[PDB]
Amino acid sequence: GSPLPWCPHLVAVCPIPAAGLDVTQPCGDCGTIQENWVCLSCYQVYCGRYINGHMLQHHGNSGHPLVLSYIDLSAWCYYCQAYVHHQALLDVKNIAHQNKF
Ligand SMILES: O=C(O)CCc1nc2ccccc2nc1OCc1ccccn1
Ligand SMILES: [Zn+2]
Ligand SMILES: [Zn+2]
Ligand SMILES: [Zn+2]
Repeated sequence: GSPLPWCPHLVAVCPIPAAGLDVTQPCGDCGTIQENWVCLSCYQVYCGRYINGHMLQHHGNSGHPLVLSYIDLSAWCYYCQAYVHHQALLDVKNIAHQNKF
């Protein structure tokens, strides 16, 4: 198995844009449609580590901790190096779910 039930970076999760989420939004750097994530601090979208690693780059240059997968709606913390699930993430996950499915 399960994600962590809490992490010390949940405090950095910011309010969801009224625009909502677009789970088909491409990577802001390379334009790939594959394995994208959305940053739960600034809501920029960048690709996963198995494509071009742009979300990892975003974490490195911003320090933003938590990102949500447009594949499976899991949330990853780059500081804790673990998946995290908590009530503080349910609204953003559900918005993504509604857009995706
Ligand atoms: O891709 C990112 O930038 C962050 C998420 C993530 N981090 C990793 C770090 C080291 C090894 C494998 C990883 N695999 C990762 O995500 C895999 C994945 C892909 C799709 C849905 C859920 N999880
Ligand atoms: Zn990319
Ligand atoms: Zn960010
Ligand atoms: Zn964390």
